[PDB]
Amino acid sequence: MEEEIEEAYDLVEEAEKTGDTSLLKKAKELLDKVAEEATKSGNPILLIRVIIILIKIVRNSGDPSVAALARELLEKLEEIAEKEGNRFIEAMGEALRTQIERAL
Amino acid sequence: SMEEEIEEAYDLVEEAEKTGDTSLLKKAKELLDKVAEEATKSGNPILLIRVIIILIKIVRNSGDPSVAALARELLEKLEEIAEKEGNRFIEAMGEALRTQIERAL
Ligand SMILES: c1ccc2[nH]ccc2c1
Repeated sequence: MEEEIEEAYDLVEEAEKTGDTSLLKKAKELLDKVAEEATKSGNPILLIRVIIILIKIVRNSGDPSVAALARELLEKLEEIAEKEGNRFIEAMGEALRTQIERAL
Repeated sequence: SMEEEIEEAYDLVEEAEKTGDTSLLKKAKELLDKVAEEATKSGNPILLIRVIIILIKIVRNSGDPSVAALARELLEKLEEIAEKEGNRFIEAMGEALRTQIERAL
């Protein structure tokens, strides 16, 4: 899913530079598919990548529903980190939680 | 080697904060000095991130300026890796950790 996540990041940047919201629509379709695979495989690193792009979207638009989705995925990430006993992923999750709130 | 030492450093900071024994913070910073140098040579961004996370924890519990100075030096090294690799996700994780450093008292 490396190709899709990098393309999604690219489209988020192009959408903000051009104002073409159809590109943000496409980016979000890519992000949904990556999120679905991350959640189905319990992959915290993929989730972190999705969350990072969602935060970018929230900075650019202030969309509360995108913020809500990012918070949803952060809870899922913290669940995986606690399940696996990885305190560092847990701390990253908390550092990203701060970034969501400051982006609103 | 490095991962074990990192886990021990994190453990010692938790033990220091649990007991109030600041000599364990000292030992953790010693371990982190050694690992920070190893992880910089490995080029492994995860290991750098783990070390920075523990340094942030120590700054909050002690305020030690030299600990914060090391965290900033490693955040610079982490950003160089991100640039070299074209990895915007490492860049974003570095920025998120830098916000935490800049908000310590
Ligand atoms: C991001 C942050 C911390 C981490 N610890 C192990 C993997 C990993 C990824």
